[PDB]
Amino acid sequence: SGEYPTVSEIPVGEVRLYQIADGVWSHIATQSFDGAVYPSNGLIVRDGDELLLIDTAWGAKNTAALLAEIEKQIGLPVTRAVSTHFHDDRVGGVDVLRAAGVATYASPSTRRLAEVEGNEIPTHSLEGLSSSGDAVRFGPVELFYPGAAHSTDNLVVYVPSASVLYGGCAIYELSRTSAGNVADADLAEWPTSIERIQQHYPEAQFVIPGHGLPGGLDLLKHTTNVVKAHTNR
Ligand SMILES: [Zn+2]
Ligand SMILES: [Zn+2]
Ligand SMILES: [Zn+2]
Repeated sequence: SGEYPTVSEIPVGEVRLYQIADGVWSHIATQSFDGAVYPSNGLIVRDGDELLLIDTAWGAKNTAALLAEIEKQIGLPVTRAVSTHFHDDRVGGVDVLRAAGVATYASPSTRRLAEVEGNEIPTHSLEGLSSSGDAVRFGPVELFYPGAAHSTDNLVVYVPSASVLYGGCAIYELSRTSAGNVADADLAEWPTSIERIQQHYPEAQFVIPGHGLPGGLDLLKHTTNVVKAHTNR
């Protein structure tokens, strides 16, 4: 609760946690590219007496700090992590997680793409997500493959107990009014994929983008608007 952490509050290589609801936090880290600093969010979901992590904190150093920060602020073991797509902001740091005894998971689609890209590859495979609209339970969350959007493999994560939808990088914060990196995106399918998310999680109360400030379900329509504008450039 209180003010959501921004790059302001986060020195290079450090991580802040933010409690969204009982037993649900986001993690916020920063990375430089092209002379600008960007924030990046992931999720932490309490799983009985242990923790499920969604996404790395974008690199080995940040990910080591994330674990130290969890160890300091929450004090429960991270037993499993899921990466929501193959790019380095989601899997960069997987080796760090693995060395700390976290079981790292991604879909076969993400694992294959990470391999092709020369990125870190989560060890464990998540079955049953290969077709658009597929959902699978994973402890205290549901994993959902809405179809291609920011990437062909992107997953979204819902915490049914707290009504928290984590859209990852397929969903943009309201402040982002122009598309980010779309090299790997399927612009043609992105709005349909968003429509699947909307139809599957109409009860979501909190929506967390890959980057920047949380909001509500309006972030889905906002993303659609931004992607369509880019499509029509
Ligand atoms: Zn990406
Ligand atoms: Zn294992
Ligand atoms: Zn991202």
